[PDB]
Amino acid sequence: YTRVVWCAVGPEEQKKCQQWSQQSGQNVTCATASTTDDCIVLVLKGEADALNLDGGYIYTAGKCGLVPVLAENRKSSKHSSLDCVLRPTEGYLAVAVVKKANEGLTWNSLKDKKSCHTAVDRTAGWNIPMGLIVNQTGSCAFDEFFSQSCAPGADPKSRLCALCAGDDQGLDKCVPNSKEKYYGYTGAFRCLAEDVGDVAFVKNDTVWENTNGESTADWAKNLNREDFRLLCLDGTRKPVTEAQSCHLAVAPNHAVVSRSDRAAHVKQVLLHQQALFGKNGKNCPDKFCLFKSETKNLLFNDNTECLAKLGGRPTYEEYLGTEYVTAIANLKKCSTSPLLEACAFLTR
Amino acid sequence: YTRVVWCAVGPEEQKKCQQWSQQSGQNVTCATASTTDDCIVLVLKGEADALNLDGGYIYTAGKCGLVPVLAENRKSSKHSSLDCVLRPTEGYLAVAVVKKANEGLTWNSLKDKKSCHTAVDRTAGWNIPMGLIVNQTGSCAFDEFFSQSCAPGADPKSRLCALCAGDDQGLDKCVPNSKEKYYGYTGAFRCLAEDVGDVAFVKNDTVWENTNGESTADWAKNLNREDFRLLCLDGTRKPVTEAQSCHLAVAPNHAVVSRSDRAAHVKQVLLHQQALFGKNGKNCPDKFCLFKSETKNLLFNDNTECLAKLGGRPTYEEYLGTEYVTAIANLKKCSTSPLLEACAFLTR
Ligand SMILES: *[C@@H]1O[C@H](CO)[C@@H](O[C@@H]2O[C@H](CO)[C@@H](O[C@@H]3O[C@H](CO)[C@@H](O[C@H]4O[C@H](CO)[C@@H](O)[C@H](O)[C@@H]4O)[C@H](O)[C@@H]3O)[C@H](O)[C@H]2NC(C)=O)[C@H](O)[C@H]1NC(C)=O
Ligand SMILES: *[C@@H]1O[C@H](CO)[C@@H](O[C@@H]2O[C@H](CO)[C@@H](O[C@@H]3O[C@H](CO)[C@@H](O[C@H]4O[C@H](CO)[C@@H](O)[C@H](O)[C@@H]4O)[C@H](O)[C@@H]3O)[C@H](O)[C@H]2NC(C)=O)[C@H](O)[C@H]1NC(C)=O
Ligand SMILES: *[C@@H]1O[C@H](CO)[C@@H](O[C@@H]2O[C@H](CO)[C@@H](O[C@@H]3O[C@H](CO)[C@@H](O)[C@H](O)[C@@H]3O)[C@H](O)[C@H]2NC(C)=O)[C@H](O)[C@H]1NC(C)=O
Ligand SMILES: *[C@@H]1O[C@H](CO)[C@@H](O[C@@H]2O[C@H](CO)[C@@H](O)[C@H](O)[C@H]2NC(C)=O)[C@H](O)[C@H]1NC(C)=O
Ligand SMILES: *[C@@H]1O[C@H](CO)[C@@H](O[C@@H]2O[C@H](CO)[C@@H](O)[C@H](O)[C@H]2NC(C)=O)[C@H](O)[C@H]1NC(C)=O
Ligand SMILES: *[C@@H]1O[C@H](CO)[C@@H](O)[C@H](O)[C@H]1NC(C)=O
Ligand SMILES: [Fe+3]
Ligand SMILES: [Fe+3]
Repeated sequence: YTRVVWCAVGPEEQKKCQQWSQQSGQNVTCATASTTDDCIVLVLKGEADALNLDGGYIYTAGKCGLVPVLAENRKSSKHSSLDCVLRPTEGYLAVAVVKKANEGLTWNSLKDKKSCHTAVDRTAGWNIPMGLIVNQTGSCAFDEFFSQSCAPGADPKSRLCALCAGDDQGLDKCVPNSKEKYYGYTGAFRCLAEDVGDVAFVKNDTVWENTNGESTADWAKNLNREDFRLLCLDGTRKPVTEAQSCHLAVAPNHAVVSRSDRAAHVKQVLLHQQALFGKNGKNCPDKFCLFKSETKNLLFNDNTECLAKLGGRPTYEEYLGTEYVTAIANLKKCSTSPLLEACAFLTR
Repeated sequence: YTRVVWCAVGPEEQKKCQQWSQQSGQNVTCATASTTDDCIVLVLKGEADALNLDGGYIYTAGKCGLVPVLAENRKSSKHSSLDCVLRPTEGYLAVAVVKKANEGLTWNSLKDKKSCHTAVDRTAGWNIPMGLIVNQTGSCAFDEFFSQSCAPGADPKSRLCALCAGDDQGLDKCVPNSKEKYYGYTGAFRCLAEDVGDVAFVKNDTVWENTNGESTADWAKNLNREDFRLLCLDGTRKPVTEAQSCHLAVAPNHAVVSRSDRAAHVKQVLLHQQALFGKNGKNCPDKFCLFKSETKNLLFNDNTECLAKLGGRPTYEEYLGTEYVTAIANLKKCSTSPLLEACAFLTR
């Protein structure tokens, strides 16, 4: 057991995994399934060793006995002195992004509006918002709070899989991988911009990245900041600029996970794989780059500087937080999750 | 589905039930209907899980398959050597309460007088008084025996909904919930106290708690118990102290009801929810008090110390008792209820 078996979600992520694998020298190899939940099943079964996961999926991974290995990190505003791999992890800002166009659409007016979702179970997309809606209404009927929505991974027939478009042909509509046109940070934000939904549930960084021609993608070229406002909890409406005083909650950074045994191994292999193929990687852009996927945030986020280390070797709880673990657990009192049911039965 | 969905009757029972979610972390959640019957419907459909019911509605919900789960229990009139939750439930005193000023008024002369009732189909407001009024005049014209009434739950465009005042702008008159000024125990007394009625059919407890400024409520502040008399079945009057000797019947205490498939889950969550927020609450009144209402008697009665366990999985017949059931049966021979007909076949 020297090779590291990486699970890729969907085919777009599989192509990038191939390259990584060829170029690594079989040092890192590929497994693939259609969803993140599926891939977390591969790691359990041991048809794979590791993948990078949104907090959301980490809770799940975490309940199923998997542990975090490295956390993504990105451009800070402090000590350039400290090495990226030792630079402390910041944690991203989950926001509800609307258009200034949409008059009188505050947080409290979201009732029966249209919504764009990264995916079900994800932090910014789903846990932070649906957490705060579900609690406030003291109702588990989140499935009925928005008139219509795009949350891939939700029931394809249901009204959360209304606005979801699919791929090139409109096949495999509302599947939680990149094949879905409105999937992920980017796909949800395209959704708000193309005016399919009144609000998007993505992160601060997503907005900037896809506004003011900071994006080669056709749909994001023209877009400008002032045509997008942030809903604050208290009820106010503020510009994307003021995300510090107008954000729903603080997200823990997309970590990598594995089984316990394979953690230390996976740690070493990755620290070396990123030294080779990272942003400041000898063989980047010489042969292949791991943190570049064509604004498709494949395997890792594109805004990822490196993968920093985890102080005190922490539990899924310790990493995510006691606050956000409480939030998820409550929201999850409202749903049945087969994966999370099975793991409970077979990690008692 | 860990969450327990409380069914809350009307928008004052909603505000308290909503909070209960927030301080229980969605361990408990809200559904709402206008009326108690509509709520019994939501528990049937499974759109909610449970609510607390006067024995009256427990007959209704029973006929429709719901089972009882936990009785209400108040401060004992014996030695509380046992824990409240194990202390036997004592019953409560259903009584005719007249003003003293109105001499010449007795039980024997109630005919053609105005009447106030908790609500239609309840135990103190209806099932005992009207069940006896029909008992003695050998006539099923309870719709006629009083000149007018307030009896929220009756036909809005009838005489039993004549005296009912509704809310603030007096809308939704006679709607059987706390938004109707003379709804329930409280309202039946406030009815008799604002002399819109010659009699009010409430329970012994109701008088002491609203007389001699044992209530901060403006109408109940300057009310004195010596301006009130209890009609017995001999034909005599008597003062609020002779209740044990001058009462119509002994009502079985308010219980929680749910589907048979959710009972043990509902109970577990409650027993512990009452431990956190009950009378001896870890968080009562730190965070939220389950047996204390901003208005009055919301979700539960405020005289509730704890919710007691029952005997061995009792049916609606067992918990109400073969007596109070045959008396209800005989009063319902004279008038049909939609929810009782629609369910008639489940018991037959
Ligand atoms: C919302 O998301 C955005 C990210 O997607 C955030 O905007 C970015 O802010 C970062 C802050 O780190 C910007 O990084 C810049 O990159 C330079 C690297 O060369 C930095 O260093 C320079 O400045 C000083 C010199 O004065 C020295 O440190 C050094 O010598 C160097 O020259 C810059 O200082 C700067 O940080 C990044 O460009 C921004 N991205 C975009 C697209 O504008 C934004 O903060 C997020 N908002 C919140 C509230 O979190
Ligand atoms: C009719 O209506 C009234 C309800 O509104 C009833 O009046 C209440 O009755 C009780 C007494 O039966 C009153 O409280 C009592 O106060 C005692 C101390 O002052 C309590 O403590 C004692 O009991 C136990 C003993 O084991 C211990 O806890 C303790 O050591 C102590 O000895 C009593 O337990 C008891 O609560 C109550 O204040 C009255 N309420 C009001 C608002 O006045 C009345 O009984 C009803 N009558 C009938 C027949 O139904
Ligand atoms: C909401 O409901 C849950 C019950 O579903 C409550 O917390 C859970 O229940 C008990 C507390 O009564 C906890 O168990 C206790 O912890 C120790 C240590 O493991 C255990 O050995 C004992 O059996 C003990 O009873 C349990 O840990 C806890 N479960 C989880 C997953 O946290 C909770 O109190 C309720 N919250 C509210 C706000 O009502
Ligand atoms: C990972 O792949 C690399 C080659 O791509 C291997 O790295 C070499 O390891 C040896 C001995 O362990 C070192 O002395 C060399 O410095 C490395 N070679 C180069 C060119 O850097 C490594 O063996 C592989 N590891 C695993 C676990 O598969
Ligand atoms: C569920 O939401 C409610 C508010 O809708 C949260 O409770 C409020 O938080 C404030 C903050 O100090 C507290 O003072 C009050 O208890 C609540 N507000 C009001 C108006 O009562 C509650 O904390 C939320 N639950 C979680 C897990 O965050
Ligand atoms: C009414 O009287 C009949 C007997 O004539 C009896 O079966 C029933 O229990 C009585 N109901 C009440 C409320 O007294
Ligand atoms: Fe995320
Ligand atoms: Fe009652």
